[PDB]
Amino acid sequence: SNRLDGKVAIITGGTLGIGLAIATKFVEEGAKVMITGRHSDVGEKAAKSVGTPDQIQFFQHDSSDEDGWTKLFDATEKAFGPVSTLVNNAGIAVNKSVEETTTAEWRKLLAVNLDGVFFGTRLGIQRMKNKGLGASIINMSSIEGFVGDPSLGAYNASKGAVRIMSKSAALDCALKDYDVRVNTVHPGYIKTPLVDDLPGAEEAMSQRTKTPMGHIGEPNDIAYICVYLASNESKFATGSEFVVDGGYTAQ
Amino acid sequence: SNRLDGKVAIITGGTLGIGLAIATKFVEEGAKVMITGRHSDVGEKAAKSVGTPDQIQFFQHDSSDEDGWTKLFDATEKAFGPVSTLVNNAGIAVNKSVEETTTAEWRKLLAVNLDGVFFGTRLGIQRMKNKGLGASIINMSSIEGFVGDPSLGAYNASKGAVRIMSKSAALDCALKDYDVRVNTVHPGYIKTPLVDDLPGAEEAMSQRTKTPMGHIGEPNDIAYICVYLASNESKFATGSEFVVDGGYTAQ
Amino acid sequence: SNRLDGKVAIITGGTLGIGLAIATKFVEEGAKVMITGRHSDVGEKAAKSVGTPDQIQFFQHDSSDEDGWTKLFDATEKAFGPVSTLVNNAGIAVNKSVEETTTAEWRKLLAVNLDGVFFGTRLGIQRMKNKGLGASIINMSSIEGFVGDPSLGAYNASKGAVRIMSKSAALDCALKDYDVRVNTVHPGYIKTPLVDDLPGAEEAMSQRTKTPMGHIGEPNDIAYICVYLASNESKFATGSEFVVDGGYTAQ
Amino acid sequence: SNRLDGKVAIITGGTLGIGLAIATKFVEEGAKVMITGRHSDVGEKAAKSVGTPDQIQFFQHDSSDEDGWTKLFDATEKAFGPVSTLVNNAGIAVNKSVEETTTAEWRKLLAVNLDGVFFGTRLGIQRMKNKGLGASIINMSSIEGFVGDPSLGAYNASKGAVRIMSKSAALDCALKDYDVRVNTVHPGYIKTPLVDDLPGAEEAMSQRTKTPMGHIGEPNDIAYICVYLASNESKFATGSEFVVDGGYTAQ
Ligand SMILES: NC(=O)c1ccc[n+]([C@@H]2O[C@H](COP(=O)([O-])OP(=O)(O)OC[C@H]3O[C@@H](n4cnc5c(N)ncnc54)[C@H](OP(=O)(O)O)[C@@H]3O)[C@@H](O)[C@H]2O)c1
Ligand SMILES: NC(=O)c1ccc[n+]([C@@H]2O[C@H](COP(=O)([O-])OP(=O)(O)OC[C@H]3O[C@@H](n4cnc5c(N)ncnc54)[C@H](OP(=O)(O)O)[C@@H]3O)[C@@H](O)[C@H]2O)c1
Ligand SMILES: NC(=O)c1ccc[n+]([C@@H]2O[C@H](COP(=O)([O-])OP(=O)(O)OC[C@H]3O[C@@H](n4cnc5c(N)ncnc54)[C@H](OP(=O)(O)O)[C@@H]3O)[C@@H](O)[C@H]2O)c1
Ligand SMILES: NC(=O)c1ccc[n+]([C@@H]2O[C@H](COP(=O)([O-])OP(=O)(O)OC[C@H]3O[C@@H](n4cnc5c(N)ncnc54)[C@H](OP(=O)(O)O)[C@@H]3O)[C@@H](O)[C@H]2O)c1
Ligand SMILES: CC(=O)c1ccccc1
Ligand SMILES: CC(=O)c1ccccc1
Ligand SMILES: CC(=O)c1ccccc1
Ligand SMILES: CC(=O)c1ccccc1
Ligand SMILES: [Mg+2]
Ligand SMILES: [Mg+2]
Repeated sequence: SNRLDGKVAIITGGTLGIGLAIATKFVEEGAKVMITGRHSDVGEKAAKSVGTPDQIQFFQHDSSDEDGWTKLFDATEKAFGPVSTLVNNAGIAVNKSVEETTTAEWRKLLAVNLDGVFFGTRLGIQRMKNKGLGASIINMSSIEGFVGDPSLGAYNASKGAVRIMSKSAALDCALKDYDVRVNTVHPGYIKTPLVDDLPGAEEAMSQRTKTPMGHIGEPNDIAYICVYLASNESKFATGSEFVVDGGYTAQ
Repeated sequence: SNRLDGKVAIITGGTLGIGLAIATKFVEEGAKVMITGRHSDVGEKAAKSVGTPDQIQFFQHDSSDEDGWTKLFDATEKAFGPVSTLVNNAGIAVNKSVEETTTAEWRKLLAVNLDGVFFGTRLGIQRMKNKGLGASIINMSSIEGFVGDPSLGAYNASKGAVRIMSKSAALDCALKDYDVRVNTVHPGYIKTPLVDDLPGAEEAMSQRTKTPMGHIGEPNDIAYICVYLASNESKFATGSEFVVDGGYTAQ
Repeated sequence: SNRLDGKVAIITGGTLGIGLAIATKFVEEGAKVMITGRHSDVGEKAAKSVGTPDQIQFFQHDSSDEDGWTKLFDATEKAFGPVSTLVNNAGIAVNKSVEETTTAEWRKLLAVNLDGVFFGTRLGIQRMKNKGLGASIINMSSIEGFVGDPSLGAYNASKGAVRIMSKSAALDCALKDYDVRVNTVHPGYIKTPLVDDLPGAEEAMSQRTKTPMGHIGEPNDIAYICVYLASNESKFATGSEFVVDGGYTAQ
Repeated sequence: SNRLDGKVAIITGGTLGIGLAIATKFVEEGAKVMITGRHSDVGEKAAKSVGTPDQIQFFQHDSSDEDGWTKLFDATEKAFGPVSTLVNNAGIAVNKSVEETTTAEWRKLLAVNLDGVFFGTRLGIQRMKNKGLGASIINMSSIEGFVGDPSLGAYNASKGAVRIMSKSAALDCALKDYDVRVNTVHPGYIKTPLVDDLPGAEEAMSQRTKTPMGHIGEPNDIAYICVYLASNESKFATGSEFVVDGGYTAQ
């Protein structure tokens, strides 16, 4: 209760799964939220499922769309006032090794997972700095930003990039007294409707050689660390990686 | 409010500084707390300053005292019921390089910072496992568990040890379905009365080449990440390192 | 002497600085080498300065040029036989924070430092696998793949990407018994003619708060770790990061 | 050939396995070597198997024996002249979780793996500094200094300690211009006669979920990285971790 009072958050890919849970908990803690997603059908439903338009709205946007980022920030401020909090959560995966990744696949994934995060972080710093907002940028950077996976080559590239680019941004903001923190969150495997739609995926993810807890997480596991990072409770945390993975990376 | 309802926590070195702030926020969130420290004068005052004996008590103990750990767990359970949460926060520092560390200094520091954490973690697992408590062991492992400092040789050894020993414990608990999580917290420099008593220390800690934010933290910065880790909000986090350092390790 | 007997290496950006030193030591250890660079004037001079055409040749290529990679591998094999070793060393830097990076700057840097490394790694795996060559791909991934720098935002992104993408590739090659290893090398600051051309740069790099050794490295420092990684001496090393930085990242 | 000309090395636990291979390659590269071990029977045989007494000798010593360290350095200097190189390789393992580790087991393992490395590093700095030797201390710090293992609790503690204590020492030596480098080497699983004596161990170590290469290493894999680190080739490497693990930590 009240942990995000006054905050105004953008959550990319906020209409499903992890992003939707982050949105839900943000609203519960007093934030106003603009969620984005590619599909209006899904997105309007999602916003209404969380709260009323005075609490949460949807904005249709592909995070790779540089011009759309400007429109997104403007729409959010029009609805809720100046943005304090950005969660760069939108992302896609290609299930290919580096060897077998086509250049089109490479470019498509990087456009969302790397360029999109860059566009959001860059614009967020510019729009959120020097306003006394306790501003916070939270970049979703995966266990695949720490360890490789033989069949996630491009995804690994994107997540390693987000991990270290976020430190750069954190440092510049800190050094310049911008009142903007930047941190990364690194989920392990999380149960969502999309995982449920892939037969055997959860079971394979839950083997002890993968996730030592013997089961996978759930979207609220990621929501709660994001509440901490968005809140003023984490005012001394910047440039750091927050891993919530069931032990995946500990072995 | 209510984030630690029902929890029963031991916080070593809980009478001062970081430990005291962790205790204060734990009580505010509904936990019952036993704080430890070496000095009864300080410790009884500290407990009363936070709350009444039904909320928080003091137990005099040096964390290097193996036999005392058993007495501490027994006293805490007698007061509050079964322990769910342990914060291994007690620690000391020697301001010597490896080269200049005497063997007595080495042994003294390791007894508190390494043996003490081992004793607490080992006993905590045994006493807290398999009780449906949502048990959590939080080990204080420092930015000096990630980077070296030329004048903190023994301290660095102890903090690196705690960092990786905690992963071992996390994994065993996960694999055995013990319902015990183990994580480490890594503060950067934090302002306390002890720092205030060392002329020039805060200023040197606050130079941008040390802490990019240009100032040091405060005890509640560490309290809030500990609330998260003690709570069931972090039920999928185990074997991980949580850094709150003002950017120190990001550069 | 003889540590790279029989090896055939491509070194991108091999006409200057670090790349040139890697080429020089590779030839001294018995490898045949194709160096690349953008400028024929510089590149032909460089090759001849190291050895004769039976030892080392130049191929003009921008590592962002996907089609040129195919031509480079074909030219190298025509000259020297099947390629065993690839050093993805070509890279550029933009001296901008994330906030101040233009999209053109972002795309330009990623094209060389990320796409180029992807193109080389992908093609290298395909061309070098399953030939009994003891093949090795060495990706230059910087101290800026571990820590952020407030004025190297895009560079940090690229180096973090290379760091983790290389692990993916390493794992797939290992799991598939391809006889290809992939590792990253992370130089700290190294003295080159280009550094000498920036007044004050070496001095600033040599301050103890930057490089604890109080001076910067020299190109052969990076050459020697690359000899190790190219050689069969390192046949059990894959997916790892090799840092040669004067202590930069240790504090 | 000649890569360690003039060097004088102490290798603890040099009579078997990894240590013996390091000794063998050191002698081949021109170093004079004193190997240590607990058992004279084994140690004298081992030294003679590598070379003549003008190249390599044995000194009986338990690395936990603080007073014996002084005698070891004196004996080595008497035989070969001033010591330039120390490899802290002696170590033991206890196959217990943190939960199940007895205090006696804890103390025994730490005495060898942590105190012994401290004693050697401390004395090495004192004896090797400021002599123009290109001195190098190489501390064996394991993949178990990066990741936990549920049944290696005390071992993990010791290896994490060595990892970060070595950075402290590296930094102090660098900052004080001591001409001493300190680095850590982190083997994955390596085939030795002792591994061969444990039925099924190699096979379990070689499963892809453990070592992605599908086989384990051999002692010379660790010898060759130690040659690099002992040599002047690595004069800009200090405070760093060198992992040779078949991909174990990359996933
Ligand atoms: N859940 C897991 O099993 C798991 C495990 C490891 C890492 N992760 C990472 O964690 C992040 C969040 O996961 P999730 O569960 O929310 O994802 P999800 O349930 O798998 O659904 C995919 C998400 O990606 C977003 N997205 C993809 N392309 C987009 C685009 N062009 N523009 C805007 N949004 C786009 C979608 O946003 P919209 O629905 O709003 O259109 C959607 O929410 C992901 O980026 C993923 O890489 C997830
Ligand atoms: N605050 C900082 O500037 C800073 C920076 C980096 C890391 N840290 C680490 O964070 C941890 C918490 O810091 P802090 O601010 O609470 O410490 P502090 O204000 O500096 O005071 C020292 C603390 O160490 C505890 N302690 C030392 N020996 C003990 C023993 N034998 N038995 C029980 N307790 C013992 C004391 O416990 P009692 O008072 O209860 O007797 C006391 O709370 C420390 O372990 C420290 O290593 C602190
Ligand atoms: N030296 C340092 O101070 C330092 C410090 C940290 C990291 N690094 C990294 O280490 C790597 C090697 O450094 P260095 O000293 O060799 O570089 P350098 O002396 O600074 O010269 C720049 C190099 O980048 C290469 N390059 C840039 N764009 C290229 C392109 N489009 N196609 C082919 N080559 C291109 C050039 O190759 P050609 O000359 O052949 O055209 C040239 O060798 C660099 O990638 C750099 O990011 C260097
Ligand atoms: N080989 C592996 O499967 C493996 C895997 C991961 C990590 N490691 C680590 O790598 C290091 C080297 O392995 P290794 O193969 O040489 O060991 P090993 O073949 O398993 O034999 C044990 C070694 O430990 C040394 N040792 C134990 N206690 C000692 C003491 N009190 N004083 C002096 N030496 C002592 C012995 O030295 P002496 O024989 O001279 O008496 C012996 O060489 C070890 O410390 C180990 O922790 C090994
Ligand atoms: C971990 C991850 O990003 C992923 C993506 C698609 C399918 C399975 C896993
Ligand atoms: C960082 C730390 O532990 C310390 C301890 C004593 C004095 C100054 C710093
Ligand atoms: C470290 C690095 O890449 C760099 C590049 C250009 C100028 C100064 C440093
Ligand atoms: C990895 C390691 O140290 C070990 C020790 C004893 C038995 C098996 C493994
Ligand atoms: Mg792993
Ligand atoms: Mg640093």
